[PDB]
Amino acid sequence: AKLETVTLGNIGKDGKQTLVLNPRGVNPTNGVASLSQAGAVPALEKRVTVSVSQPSRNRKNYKVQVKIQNPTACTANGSCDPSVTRQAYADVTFSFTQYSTDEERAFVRTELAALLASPLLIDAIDQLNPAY
Amino acid sequence: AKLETVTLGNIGKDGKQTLVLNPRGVNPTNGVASLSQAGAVPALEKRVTVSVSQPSRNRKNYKVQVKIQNPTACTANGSCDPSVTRQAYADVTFSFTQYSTDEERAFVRTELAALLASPLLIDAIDQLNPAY
Amino acid sequence: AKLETVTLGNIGKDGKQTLVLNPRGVNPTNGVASLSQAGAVPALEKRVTVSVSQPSRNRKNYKVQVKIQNPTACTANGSCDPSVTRQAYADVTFSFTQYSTDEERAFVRTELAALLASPLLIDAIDQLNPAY
Amino acid sequence: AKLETVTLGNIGKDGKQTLVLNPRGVNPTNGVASLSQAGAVPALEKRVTVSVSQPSRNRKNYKVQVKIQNPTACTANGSCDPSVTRQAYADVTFSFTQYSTDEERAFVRTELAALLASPLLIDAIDQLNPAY
Amino acid sequence: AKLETVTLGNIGKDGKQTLVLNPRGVNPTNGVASLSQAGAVPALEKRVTVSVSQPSRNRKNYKVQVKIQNPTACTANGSCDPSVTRQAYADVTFSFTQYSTDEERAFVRTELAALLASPLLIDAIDQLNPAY
Amino acid sequence: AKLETVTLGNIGKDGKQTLVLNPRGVNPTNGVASLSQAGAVPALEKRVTVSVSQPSRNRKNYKVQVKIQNPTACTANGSCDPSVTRQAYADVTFSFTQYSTDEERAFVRTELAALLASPLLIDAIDQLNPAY
Repeated sequence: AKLETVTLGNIGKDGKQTLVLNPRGVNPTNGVASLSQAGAVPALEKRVTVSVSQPSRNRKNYKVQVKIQNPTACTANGSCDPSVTRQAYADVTFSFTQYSTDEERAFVRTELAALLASPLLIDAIDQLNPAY
Repeated sequence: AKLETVTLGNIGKDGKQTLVLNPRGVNPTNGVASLSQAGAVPALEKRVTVSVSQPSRNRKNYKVQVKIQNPTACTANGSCDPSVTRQAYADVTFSFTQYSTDEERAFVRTELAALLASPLLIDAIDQLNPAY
Repeated sequence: AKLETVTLGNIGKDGKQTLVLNPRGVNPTNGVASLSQAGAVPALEKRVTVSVSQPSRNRKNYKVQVKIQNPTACTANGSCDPSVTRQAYADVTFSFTQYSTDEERAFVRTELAALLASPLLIDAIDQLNPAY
Repeated sequence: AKLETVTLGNIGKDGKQTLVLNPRGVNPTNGVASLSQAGAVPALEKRVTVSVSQPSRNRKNYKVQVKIQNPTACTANGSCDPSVTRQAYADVTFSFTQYSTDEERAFVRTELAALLASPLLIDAIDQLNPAY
Repeated sequence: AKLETVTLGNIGKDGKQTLVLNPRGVNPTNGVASLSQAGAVPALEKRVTVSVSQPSRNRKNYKVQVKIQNPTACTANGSCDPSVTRQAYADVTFSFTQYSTDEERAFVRTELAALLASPLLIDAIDQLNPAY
Repeated sequence: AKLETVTLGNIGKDGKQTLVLNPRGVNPTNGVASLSQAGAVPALEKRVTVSVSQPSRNRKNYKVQVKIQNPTACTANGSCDPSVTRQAYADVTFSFTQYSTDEERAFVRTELAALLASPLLIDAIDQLNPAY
């Protein structure tokens, strides 16, 4: 769709946070859309990127992929410009066949959304302990 | 957490569907837990897999990855039994720092859950048209 | 112009058919806008694509090209996912001079549309017999 | 069909122009039909060429291709015999499957004729601005 | 933002002119978008080009540049086809630091926008006499 | 014209700011006039520079160029005197032919002035979004 200003609500550990994301355009060389967290500094802000690809010479399957990049900063030692100390990464990859149905696509989409909130993935992500 | 029988609700194109995935145990060689929707034939059934890796000697980053595999079948292309005709793939990969905070991790978790429901990603996944 | 939903009417062998083509966005890498007849499966759908390129360092000629791709399917023996058996292709290529006049361009444009309806081109395309 | 004298009406940017094209024979070496703008001079005249080909050693499909070439002249540069300053080019190529149906063929034919009159292709050809 | 058709009003020496500029696409090699006022002959028409940067490995500091190229031609010399004799050129280059805030950025913009209308720059651009 | 004290109004992101730039003389070696916004510390202050050409024997094409340099500083790191951390750069270059007309020159001038306020440049400069 249009690269609008998206606002994700009910986010965070508590679920009472929000995150505002203004559009950042596409990259006409990479063919990848990007948008960034509504923050002052481009270096400090989190970003997410979405891309869809037509089939080609490698494989003739459709593939869409989103990336997330959330850095964090410190102020006490540089006391002037906060610098990034560590980052947090996220990357998905969807791949459907040329004969994939519309419903097949949405099912895998909400399955991931619901799978991101299941008790199993809570300790898999936040406490980082596997299924046992 | 514990490998119980997870049931995802509010799933599908409509958003009023459900998918049940009973546990199938862990694979202590691959280090991947796996669980699948209970189906007759092993090839036909839906499946998802979760895995976490501690920082080894090669790379000192934490990495957790979940995969989704939804096949589709037909009862009339092979005029006796059902054959798998097409596939649908999904897999995410998160990677946080050794000094990463607990809340940072959950933020990337709910951000992806909400990002999978934003109007923009609907057309990226369901209609497969980039942001324009 | 703007990437609108284009609808060609009074189309077909009889000339009393219609074809609806919704926009599907642009591809900033290929430099091609594309739009397709709205269908469930991407492989089944009809498609048309328009592209213009300005004269660069390679060649100092203007060139605009539209492609047409109409597949056909079968609902039998598979009766689950219809498969595309054969296709029908169309591709034009216009190239005018950098100093070409506005009127020159439209004349070649309406000439092609009118030439597509001349008695001669009907039997060249529909009856597949050369001029003899 | 027969190589008759075709006359395209309702032509040009204005839309109330006409163009008369007498038959010009075929090219018995290239196997391509040709016909030319009704006028005194062979160099000055606009021309179009139509060709249909049976399947052979390269590919076992069918291909029909028409070209349009409209040059333009000036009298003052040589004040005696007008010389061509620039040209205007048009080239289509249709290719249907060996198993193609009659109705499919005309459908791709009228689609291009109607596509040549849709607002979108007007600004792509006359103002040379892509779909946006 | 998105490449729409922008129309500048209150323009020119008089201040009672207007200029309409349709989009002309991107250059995936140069990474620069371009758009031009719709004119009869492509050579005579005005055009302007916009380009920004994105986070890569070479330089993380941003640079944005817009170019203006307004040519003019003469017709009465050969009564064949008017030729472009001279142009008028303009290019800006903004470059902000990686840690630059949005509010800082707009200030440099409106400073330049207002500076283009200040009495001092009036005589530097229109009358071509220096500040002394 | 003469280097007076220029004051730009209706400036900034909001459009409700103003910027005063007092003259700071000419550069008799570089042949470039310069003037700057009167600020406390000379490094922190904004500045702009204007330069043209004059009739000499080397090349007979005129060139006028304006540059903008708006830096920004941070004070809290050395707890003594703020240092400049980042700048914002802008430079245009106009170049008209020896036979250029007065009216042609203003056209390129107001086109650039209006083009910096067009929706296309809105995301190109402030949001650093390409035309796509």
